[PDB]
Amino acid sequence: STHFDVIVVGAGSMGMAAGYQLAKQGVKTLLVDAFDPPHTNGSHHGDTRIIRHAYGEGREYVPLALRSQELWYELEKETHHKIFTKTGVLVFGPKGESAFVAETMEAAKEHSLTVDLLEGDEINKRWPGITVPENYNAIFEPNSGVLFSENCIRAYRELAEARGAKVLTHTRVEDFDISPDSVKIETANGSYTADKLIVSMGAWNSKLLSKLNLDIPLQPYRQVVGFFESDESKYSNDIDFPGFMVEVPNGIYYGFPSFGGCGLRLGYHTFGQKIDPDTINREFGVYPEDESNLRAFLEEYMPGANGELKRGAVCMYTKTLDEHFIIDLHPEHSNVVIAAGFSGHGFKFSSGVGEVLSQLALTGKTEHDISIFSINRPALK
Ligand SMILES: Cc1cc2nc3c(=O)[nH]c(=O)nc-3n(C[C@H](O)[C@H](O)[C@H](O)COP(=O)(O)OP(=O)(O)OC[C@H]3O[C@@H](n4cnc5c(N)ncnc54)[C@H](O)[C@@H]3O)c2cc1C
Ligand SMILES: [Cl-]
Repeated sequence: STHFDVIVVGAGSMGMAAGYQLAKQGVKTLLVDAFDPPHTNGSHHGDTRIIRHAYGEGREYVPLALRSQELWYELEKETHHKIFTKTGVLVFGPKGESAFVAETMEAAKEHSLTVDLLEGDEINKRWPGITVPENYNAIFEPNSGVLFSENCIRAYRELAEARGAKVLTHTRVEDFDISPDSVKIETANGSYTADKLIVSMGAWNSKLLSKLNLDIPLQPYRQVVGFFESDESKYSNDIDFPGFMVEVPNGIYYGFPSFGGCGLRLGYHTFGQKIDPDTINREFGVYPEDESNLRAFLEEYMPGANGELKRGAVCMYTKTLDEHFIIDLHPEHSNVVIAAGFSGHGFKFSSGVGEVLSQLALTGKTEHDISIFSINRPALK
């Protein structure tokens, strides 16, 4: 007997922001999740996420990051959970040998972002704790920083519920029935209908979009993150150790200063195990790689951070072939909105994406172009 204006399937990073957008406008909204978000089975746990603005992956990302950033400052104001801490973000790599660093430096120049440029010994003088060869260069964004992604979800959820959004937890959606006039979901806990549907199931999008007759290659990856006891006089946020995303010989790594004395957190970005989200092994340390790829970085470039392993999390990316997101209406149903394929770099945009989703759902359009996220683009395959 339960008919909603909008149903959101998957109330994680994207879905919970979308639900908050909709509920804020008095849209009667049901959010359905396989768990009880924020949880540790998806792509949003491990405590912290980088947001940075000098986004070389495409010009369209730059305004989405800056809008997202403003929206995270707004969410900070609205809630008692902590959202954002402005640690700055350091990008470094070997000079002339890093398309990532080069593209980062261009987007900054091209969008007039405020940034510092440094190189070689300057990097280690500015942040003791960093040890790079004298041939490395860097670009520091002083105004970006670190999101607390689980708090962001919890905040969006509390605020959506306050305005009347319903969240059906521990309920896996199993199928979809889409008419021109409604949408329907089927679950072990019952069926629900609405005018509009947003689909944002994170890694499970790779198995479940076929239920909507779509065939999009989406590869989920096993991505671990470890938290290490650290020299606080070098890696503490309080001494301006930055968040970072850097390129070295064996690939790209990301990480976070120590907050509250808890330990530097680090992740290896360019490698992960190909997995299925239902059979992923979420134990940190089951492959020797989990800890060794991270120590290999630490001992070379951040040796005072290479302490006892305090904790590891196992999390998931869901890549498209072009590593761009998919944000678009279903091509055969204008009442179904798809958010998928965030490719290991979506969380920072999740506030802005929630806004864009809520617009697609309510109007079939959004205020700025979004064509690089087209579900009909050919490089998706
Ligand atoms: C280790 C790691 C570090 C990262 N670091 C960064 C970073 O520093 N900066 C950054 O921008 N991004 C980062 N990312 C990526 C970012 O976290 C993801 O791109 C983003 O969270 C994707 O959000 P989502 O809503 O698609 O998925 P999720 O937040 O996982 O949400 C999808 C939801 O769908 C639910 N669901 C699944 N199946 C069903 C079903 N059948 N029925 C109902 N519900 C279902 C799941 O329970 C889940 O809650 C990182 C990711 C990882 C794994
Ligand atoms: Cl992802």
